[PDB]
Amino acid sequence: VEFIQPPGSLPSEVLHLALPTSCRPWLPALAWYLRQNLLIFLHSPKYTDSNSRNHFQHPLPPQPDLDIYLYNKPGGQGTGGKGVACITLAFVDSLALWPDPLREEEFEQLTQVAPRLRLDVWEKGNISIVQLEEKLRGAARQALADAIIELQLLPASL
Repeated sequence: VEFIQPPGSLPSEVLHLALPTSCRPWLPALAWYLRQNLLIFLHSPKYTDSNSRNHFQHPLPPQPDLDIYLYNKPGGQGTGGKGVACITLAFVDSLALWPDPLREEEFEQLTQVAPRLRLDVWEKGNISIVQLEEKLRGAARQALADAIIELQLLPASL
């Protein structure tokens, strides 16, 4: 774990994601959706480690909970490289203190991407940070859309 993680230099440059303020009231639920929607190719930061020190270093205090994100190295035929990290992202300008319809033609306003979402990882080489950033943007947008469809469209009865 520490081979790819530079414990002194925690980040591999920062990544801040800006979310619409309209999603502020339901901040924690979104997190769960994110904590779900990210786990497509992301893998849990769990190993044969009966200690938090053996687990990947997390330069992000909890908002016992929380975890990090691990990405396997992509590549294969043609383009390739060695990429591994431990991303411990958080939302800041704290969801612990946290517990009319909208039109269609005026949509994409709530889906446009006021709490920011800071992200920092420990890069291990060939990562193509632009691809990871756009993947993060898309995943966050999908998770927010899922949370919206669950919060407001679902409870309506026929």
